Amino acid sequence: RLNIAVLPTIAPYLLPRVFPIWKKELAGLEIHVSEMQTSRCLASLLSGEIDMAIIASKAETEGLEDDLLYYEEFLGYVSRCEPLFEQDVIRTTEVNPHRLWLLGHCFRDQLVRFCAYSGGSMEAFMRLVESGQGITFIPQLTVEQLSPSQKELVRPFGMPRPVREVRLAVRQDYSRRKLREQLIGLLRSAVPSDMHKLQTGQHL
Amino acid sequence: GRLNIAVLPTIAPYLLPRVFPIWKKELAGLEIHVSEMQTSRCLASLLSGEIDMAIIASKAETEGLEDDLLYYEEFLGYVSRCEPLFEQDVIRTTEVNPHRLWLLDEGHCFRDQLVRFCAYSGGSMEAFMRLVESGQGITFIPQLTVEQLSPSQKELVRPFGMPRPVREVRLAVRQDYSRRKLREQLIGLLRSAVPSDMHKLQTGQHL
Repeated sequence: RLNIAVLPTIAPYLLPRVFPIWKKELAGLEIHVSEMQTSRCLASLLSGEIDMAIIASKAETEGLEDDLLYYEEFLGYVSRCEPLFEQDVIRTTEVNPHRLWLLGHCFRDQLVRFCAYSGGSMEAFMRLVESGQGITFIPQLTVEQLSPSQKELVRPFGMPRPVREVRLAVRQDYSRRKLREQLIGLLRSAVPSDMHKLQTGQHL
Repeated sequence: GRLNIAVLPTIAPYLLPRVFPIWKKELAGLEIHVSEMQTSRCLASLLSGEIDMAIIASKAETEGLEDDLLYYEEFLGYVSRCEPLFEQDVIRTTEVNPHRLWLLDEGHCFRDQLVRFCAYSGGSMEAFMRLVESGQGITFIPQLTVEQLSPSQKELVRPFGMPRPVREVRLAVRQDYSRRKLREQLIGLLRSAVPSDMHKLQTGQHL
């Protein structure tokens, strides 16, 4: 049995894709997902309670390697009552500070960088925008798991458009290493190929 | 004024979007901060003094906490196309198998009310709803959610068999507090933010 870990910002979008692959390509191994924050993921890889983690960054912590899986682009999610609804692309510096939502843990880190509700959860903000009040950002992978009436309510970023990088982070002192290779290959296989090679116009 | 309301993850995404537009108007000039938090942490923060009120899922239960009733919220099945329950128009409480079910582990009033009334731990609400949409498993969900669902999501809900289970949203604060004038404003207001049908326990409703 192995135990993979995942961040709330990736889990609900990746997992629905990956689970079937775990049944076919591996064959019955007691795998289970465990949702956890980016900071606790790392600490738990070190502590030994967890064996593997799909995280949003590199580790940069002794005793942890981290191999890259794929790239996932941030996109604007702009509510109906905004002046941005008219534009077809998010100008990085034409937004309003008194209506954006964000989560400390990898989502604000990349977005607040250039930019009354803390401890949030993706869906809540995503719904506020659907309601017609505010803006929030979203991982590209998610936009296609939206109803058609939902999808019209997204807008791409303007080049150079910001992007995060999902990666699988593990501890150097790992026993079954054979697997780390297997799992890495499957996870990259879980998402389409089109967002695996950094194209022109992506600068973190 | 600098009230701090708390909400559970199972209420925040459904109730909050309702209140905020209403909260801009009636409570004019108040620097509020809403914060998603567990029910146990809610109470633990009610006592410490960092937050004044919590929209919670049960009675307050524990000396020093009052709780006024807000509303009642019914659970519904959320069943994937590849489940055998899709065939029924209602979930018989005891015709489901625990090999394709998901839930918010063993804590908080999604599990608190359901395992009592019944691999993926440390769960997250949204993850379960989308996973079922993919075609793998079942999870149950508070009625309020269904009101924000498109036609394709809505097609794959199946209610509970009567008596249908229901949880109880309430507003909880510690007595030692000045602005009761406001707190009340809040109880009636939150009640006003939601549809009318969820104020009176209807017929075929339990807990």
